[PDB]
Amino acid sequence: MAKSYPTVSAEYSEAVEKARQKLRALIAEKSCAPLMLRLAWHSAGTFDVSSRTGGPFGTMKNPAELAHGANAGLDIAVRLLEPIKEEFPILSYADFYQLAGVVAVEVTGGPQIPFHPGREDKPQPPPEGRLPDATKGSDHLRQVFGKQMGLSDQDIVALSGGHTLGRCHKERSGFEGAWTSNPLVFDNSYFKELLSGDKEGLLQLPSDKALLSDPAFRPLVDKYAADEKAFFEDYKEAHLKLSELGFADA
Ligand code: HEM
Ligand code: NA
Repeated sequence: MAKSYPTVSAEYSEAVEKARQKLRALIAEKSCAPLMLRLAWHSAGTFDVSSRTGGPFGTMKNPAELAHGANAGLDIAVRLLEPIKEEFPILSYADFYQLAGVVAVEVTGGPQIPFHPGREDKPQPPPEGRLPDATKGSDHLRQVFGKQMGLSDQDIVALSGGHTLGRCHKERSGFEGAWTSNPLVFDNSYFKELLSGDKEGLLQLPSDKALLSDPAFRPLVDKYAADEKAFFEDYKEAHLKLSELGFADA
């Protein structure tokens, strides 16, 4: 009961649904779901509960947030979606980019994540530097996901499984390569590749590897590697919370 969702007009709700359908077509047709998940996650993951700044409030449209080092390449995502956004002026960018993240998981075979409309577009981006550093470990993950975002250790491990989609690019993050052999399929392969150790053709970041040595994260890796259904359930709950940080709080 931690949420009290706002009431939106019937027209707002109709625009959400029509935009959802257009996003499902575009994201599938252009094979860009991993980029769109990263767009939604980088939009939301800047929330800091202590100041209630950041979070999924549309600020990735702002060129100054697009210029953050961690957001290299997301300008492509923003531009690819703008022709659809122009057809739905009633929608906030905040809702629109979180809807894109939800659709990205759906169209790649993942769980159906609930979506509640009504986020406001806020004028100021968060400061740069809130998002997790791929070179750091478990203490840093708990500081970012836990002390800033308010998310649980389970959420950290489940959300790291978003790396079942897509890849790193040398000109964006500077890392290069995919975590899985099927980077357009949302499944639990990420955790299986982590457990098997490194292999030719695939990438693991130090932040991925921190999940394996931590005594609280590791049992969750084990669980998700063995049980895709449990991974999908926990991923769904964690993505929902992430997509609503700072939004509709009771
Ligand atoms: C746990 C800490 C995390 C770190 C350190 C991290 C870091 C990174 C880095 C360095 C890249 C490469 C970007 C590029 O070069 O294009 C990346 C890509 C990606 N990240 Fe994360 N990430 C984390 C968590 C997450 C979460 C929570 C999600 C969503 C649930 C996510 C989804 C993705 C996806 C889908 C890609 C591929 C993007 C593409 O293929 O264009 N990651 N991440
Ligand atoms: Na995959």
